[PDB]
Amino acid sequence: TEANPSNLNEDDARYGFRCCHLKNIWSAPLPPETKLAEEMGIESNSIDIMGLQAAYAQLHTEQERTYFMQRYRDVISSFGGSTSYDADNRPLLVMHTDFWASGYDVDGTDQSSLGQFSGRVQQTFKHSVPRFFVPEHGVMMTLA
Amino acid sequence: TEANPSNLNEDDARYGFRCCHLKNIWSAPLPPETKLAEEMGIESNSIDIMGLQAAYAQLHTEQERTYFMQRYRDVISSFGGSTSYDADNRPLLVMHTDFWASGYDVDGTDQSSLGQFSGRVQQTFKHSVPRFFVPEHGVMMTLA
Repeated sequence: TEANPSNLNEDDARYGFRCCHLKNIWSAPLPPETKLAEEMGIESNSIDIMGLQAAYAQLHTEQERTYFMQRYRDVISSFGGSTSYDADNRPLLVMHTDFWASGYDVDGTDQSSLGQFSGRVQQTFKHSVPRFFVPEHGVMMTLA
Repeated sequence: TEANPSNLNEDDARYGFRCCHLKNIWSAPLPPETKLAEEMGIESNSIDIMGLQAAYAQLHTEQERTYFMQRYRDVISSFGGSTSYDADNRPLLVMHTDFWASGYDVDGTDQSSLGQFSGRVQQTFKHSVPRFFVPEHGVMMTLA
């Protein structure tokens, strides 16, 4: 929530924010506040089995939310409904491309560099956005 | 309007005159003397709406001229007429070619140059003038 580009720090402002590593077991853990146990109160000597039933149901709603419905839009999708991008002010994703960056090695050829190599990665790529209709004034930003 | 090659300065005489950068917003501005307002006198308390009408018309001729008819030949074209190249003594353009100059990179291969590159631009090109009839003695100059 920085208010001005001037509230950003050296690195961020010049290179952009940092993003998440590709997903793996250690970089895609369940949200840190994930419940590991759900307590349910009980009268000194008895337990309301009907309440216990509700308790679970309630928990279920809580979990679903924590695990994958943390964003309003996703909760509404949960019900089988939908939301315009104006509903939560989300930028509209118009096109997403992804590709691997490969290249070649350069062979060292002098007395000491003979048998050495330097990797030069150089990948060509196309990123094409199909004719899009702009309903209101604004910006079309493309990032990498 | 230099009179003799000897009136030219070091750089010009050896390398040729300088030309305009490719056209862009900052290198193709409307001629510096472009009108930003056109005044029209008016009697102390009234304005001749008929004059105002003429005033605009007159302005229009002035603008058209400033914007794109600064050369005699272009004004005459404006009327849907034409002018020989002898009319304003303009050199006759016989052929105009244009192309991009690309090349390749040379890979550095020794201990310190390994992983370095040097751009060698080398472009082949054809410039062909179709059989032209020379009506009077003169010169056929080709420049780049």
